[PDB]
Amino acid sequence: ADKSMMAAVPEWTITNLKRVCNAGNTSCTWTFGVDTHLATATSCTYVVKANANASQASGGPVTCGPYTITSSWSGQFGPNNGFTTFAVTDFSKKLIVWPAYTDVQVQAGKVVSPNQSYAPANLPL
Amino acid sequence: PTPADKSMMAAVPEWTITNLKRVCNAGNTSCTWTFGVDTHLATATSCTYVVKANANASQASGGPVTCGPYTITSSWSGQFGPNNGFTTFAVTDFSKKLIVWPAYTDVQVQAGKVVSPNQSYAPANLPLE
Repeated sequence: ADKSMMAAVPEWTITNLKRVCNAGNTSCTWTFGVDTHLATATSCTYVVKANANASQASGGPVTCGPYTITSSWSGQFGPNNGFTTFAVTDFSKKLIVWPAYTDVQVQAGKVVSPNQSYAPANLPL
Repeated sequence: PTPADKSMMAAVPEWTITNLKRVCNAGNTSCTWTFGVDTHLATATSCTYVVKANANASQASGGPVTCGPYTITSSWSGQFGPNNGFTTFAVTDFSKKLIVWPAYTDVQVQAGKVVSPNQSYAPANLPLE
């Protein structure tokens, strides 16, 4: 009866992800790859800017390869639990994933390890 | 040595979003979304989620709103043009550290139509403390 929106494809792996913010936290640069395991991986540089707290700001849309990427941060669970969610959409495939990283994971500017993978969903555009 | 890549998909039944609809007021300054969240492990939770704006509440980000065990936010994107507008919810169960992102096109929900069949989504782990 229900319709699963999960696509029958390999999980997309977000590779070598890191966040580096400048001294004033007015710019944060996220760098990562998107490896679908079905095509050449795409390297992404994704810059978010704000007058203050760029680490908390919503970003995009940015186009990287076949992907349209946005992001948003949530402090809904308090500051120890802040986390950023990306929306990574391949319009041509009508597929989307939402990689979500806590501030704890990224705050030192070190690469997140292990790389994390996510099951894409169909977006019936 | 390098740890193997890690799937964030939890080994749980997909959460089904039931009877989803959106009703907006005449001026589109407030939209009320109603739906259930059925995890298949407990009675489904009936939710009411209101998004307000000075204009275009159907395009506005909303939340956080608490509905039972869930914390819900939403955002809208017209990145692909207005015919392809779509809303994405973030539905988190903090206690379980699980999150899903149901996403509905503007076509699906226009005029208060109920989305059918009900759509299900695989939750991801969110490594909160």
